[PDB]
Amino acid sequence: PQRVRDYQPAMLDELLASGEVMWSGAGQIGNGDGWVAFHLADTAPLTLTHGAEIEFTDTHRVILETLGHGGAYFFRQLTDGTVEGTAGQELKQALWELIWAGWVTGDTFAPVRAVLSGPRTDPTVSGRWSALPAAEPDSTVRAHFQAELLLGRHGVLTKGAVGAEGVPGGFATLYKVLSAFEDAGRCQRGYFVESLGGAQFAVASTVDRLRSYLDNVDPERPEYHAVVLAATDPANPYGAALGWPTDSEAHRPGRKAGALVALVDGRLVWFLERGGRSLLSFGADADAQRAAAGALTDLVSAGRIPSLLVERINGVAVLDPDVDAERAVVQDALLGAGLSRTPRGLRL
Amino acid sequence: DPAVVASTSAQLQHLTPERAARDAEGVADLLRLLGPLTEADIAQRCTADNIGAWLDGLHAAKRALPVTYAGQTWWAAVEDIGLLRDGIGVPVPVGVPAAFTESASDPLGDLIGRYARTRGPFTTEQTAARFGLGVRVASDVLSRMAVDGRLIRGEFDAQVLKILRRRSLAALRAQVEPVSTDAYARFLPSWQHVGSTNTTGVDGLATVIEQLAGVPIPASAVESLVFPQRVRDYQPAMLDELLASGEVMWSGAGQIGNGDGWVAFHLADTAPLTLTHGAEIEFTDTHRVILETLGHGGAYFFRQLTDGTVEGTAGQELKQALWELIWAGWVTGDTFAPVRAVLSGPRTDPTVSGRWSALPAAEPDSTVRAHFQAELLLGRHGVLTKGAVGAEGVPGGFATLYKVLSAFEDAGRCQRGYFVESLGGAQFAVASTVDRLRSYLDNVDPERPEYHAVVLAATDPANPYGAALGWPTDSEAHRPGRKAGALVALVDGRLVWFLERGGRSLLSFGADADAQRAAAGALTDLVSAGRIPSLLVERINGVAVLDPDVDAERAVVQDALLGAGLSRT
Repeated sequence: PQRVRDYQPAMLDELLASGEVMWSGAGQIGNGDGWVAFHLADTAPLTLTHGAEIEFTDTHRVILETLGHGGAYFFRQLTDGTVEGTAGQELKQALWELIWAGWVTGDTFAPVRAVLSGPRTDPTVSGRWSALPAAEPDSTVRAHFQAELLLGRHGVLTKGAVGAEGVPGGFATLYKVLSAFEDAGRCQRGYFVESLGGAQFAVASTVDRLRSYLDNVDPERPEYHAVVLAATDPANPYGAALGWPTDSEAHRPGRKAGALVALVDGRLVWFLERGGRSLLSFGADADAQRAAAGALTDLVSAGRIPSLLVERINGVAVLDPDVDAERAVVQDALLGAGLSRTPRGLRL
Repeated sequence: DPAVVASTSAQLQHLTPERAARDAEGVADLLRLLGPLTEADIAQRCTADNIGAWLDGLHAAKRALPVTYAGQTWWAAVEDIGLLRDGIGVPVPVGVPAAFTESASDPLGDLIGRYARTRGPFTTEQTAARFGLGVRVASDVLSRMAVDGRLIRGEFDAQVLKILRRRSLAALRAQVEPVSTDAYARFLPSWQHVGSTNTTGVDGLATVIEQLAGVPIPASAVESLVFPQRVRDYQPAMLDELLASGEVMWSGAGQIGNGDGWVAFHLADTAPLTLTHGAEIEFTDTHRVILETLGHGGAYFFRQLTDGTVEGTAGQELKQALWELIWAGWVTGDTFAPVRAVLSGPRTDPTVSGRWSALPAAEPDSTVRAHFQAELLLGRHGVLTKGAVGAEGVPGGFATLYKVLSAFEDAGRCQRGYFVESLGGAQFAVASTVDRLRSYLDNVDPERPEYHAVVLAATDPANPYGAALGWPTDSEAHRPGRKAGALVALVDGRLVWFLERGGRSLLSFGADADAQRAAAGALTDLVSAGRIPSLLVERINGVAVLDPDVDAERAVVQDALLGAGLSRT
């Protein structure tokens, strides 16, 4: 909903059913949270990964061997004469374990919208469940497509982003294949971003676009554009290419699920951790926190994120008389943006 | 009082021309409600002549089963046969998943209780005679459950006792039976369009404001709790369309704090009547200035009031000098953007945006004002009562109002009957609505409640409590009232909860079983739609237990907050 100015969830299921995209989740988190990976249907076998390995009990084999030589099925037609009473709960728990490993795929995004809704016909398993096309075996073609895709996703492909991204053979194999590109000419092969200090292949056209945004040599007041981002969506250079600012010698943030990095004017001022309850101001500067706070407030008020009423910092969490300067600016910022103060120390 | 006993017992027993099973499935309900019955007894309850076919078809469909426990054969519903099996009766051999449980708390006693729930006066030996094991067992259960109030020694049926006591009352006086208090509190909301889907659009809101003319509502409650519930699809532009069109005209009356205030919408056709008088505060010079230029004028923007400078403390002192006049009730904005801003608090300049018009002169107190007020009051409440006149401001008190209402009754525009049970005894209303009031009447059946929760702001006129009914108990320190920003949640006529503010205490007041689930659900629906200005919080909940440990009274309250979700606890 951030990069598609108007997004009503019924806009997504319109694609999934049409047959142009494939969801194929491929990683499980806790309970009721996963790693989904939207592929395109034209070239699905390329961007897909090999199926994970699991225990493979017998009921799993029952779910397969029927989806295998067939197109797709409903939940009920997976097996015969089993009701939701006793065999259902074992069949379902066998299913949602088979999908997070990545062997079956819903024909729409309706179930996962529910498995997040928390335990409260059943909505958890509704649409048609299809066996998933086997990922293309690693070859030269897979390599070229992955390299071109990465170049399309990131602006300037670095040694960093290939690290956070999961590609076989490490950055060493890409540099071998991208050199073949640079020879043919589809890539610039210029030192574009300085601190990366490597070989950023990028593309001929992107550099012309990248050369803008270059800070003007004369002094000027900053623009203060605040853009809040989920800590693990590819439009987040930190943790992948730029690396984190080295602060809080022991306590370190990362690309954890559910965390928020709120970077304004490129530099990251804050970091939320696990939905509130931790704020990680990194070398704050006054009136920049104002912009990030405005960002967070418009976000919570638009409803994209569950409200944050729980706040702490590194160790100075709430009303410490030992109050520091760096903890002060955070407070003066959050109160000014209108965020509530001292509703309670805890929450059940 | 013997005569009315036969009639009610007839109605209880589903043994009248009305209330007679007229279909095949219709009897099964009658059978599970009245308990097992002999077929010949079913025949006189049904409207058909041949009842054997219905029963045997039901049995083949396994909806009701034959029974032969006593000499006479009877027909119990399959839901009771699994329980009746604990008695002398024998269950069916064929597998029936309805008989998953065989023994209840006490099966042989409970069937006696349901038996008495339908009958009136009865004798102990008669209970066992129709269906009973031993006479000693009969006198046991009677002295049993005496603490539970079941089977009180009414004449020889505790819930029936109250019904007959009521109905036997108002037999000497030629009056129909009064309506229950809970029924009235179920009636007053829908009598003002709350939850109704008829009312919508601009016409709907011009209908609502009609009957809510005189009352003052907190500015934060308006258009968040009181209007968006009546008008099914409320958009804050609509109320701006009325106000600008010259059709209604808000006029504040007293402020509660820095932000919120009382704002009381008048209809424009008859404003001079439902207008109160000025607040009679002390007047400095700048106030005389504002009231001068607005004196002979129709409206003026903020700037034109004090030609000169309006910026800085020279003019900013005039802003605060004006927003003092408005809350007093002398000037009103030609729209509802200012008051929409005042409640928003600080971060041109809003809060003086629209035109500011002097207010039409309040009608000098007279008979025609008394007449109009006595007319209007009957529109807001179903049945005017000596109570409601109290909580509402009336410049003559109930004493002088009651007099002109007598002229109304003698003219024939209102019936002086005794309509609601608990209340004073000289309440009355218009004739047409009494019919509507006669619905919602609790039928004399052991029926399970509907659990249709509803949530109102405490100052909302739809809240009967404190107006006519009166607060049910102040047995301890914490007292509830009609303070601003307080919510009153009520599943049926009786209220279960109360909130003092979005984060303040909560009153478990009723402590009823399983009703708190629906009430918490309704609170959740409001919070989700965004109606409540905040998300709900409760720290001082209960008696101010604060939930450090579990108490016996609160037991279900927490588990209910888990039921809705306790988005904050």
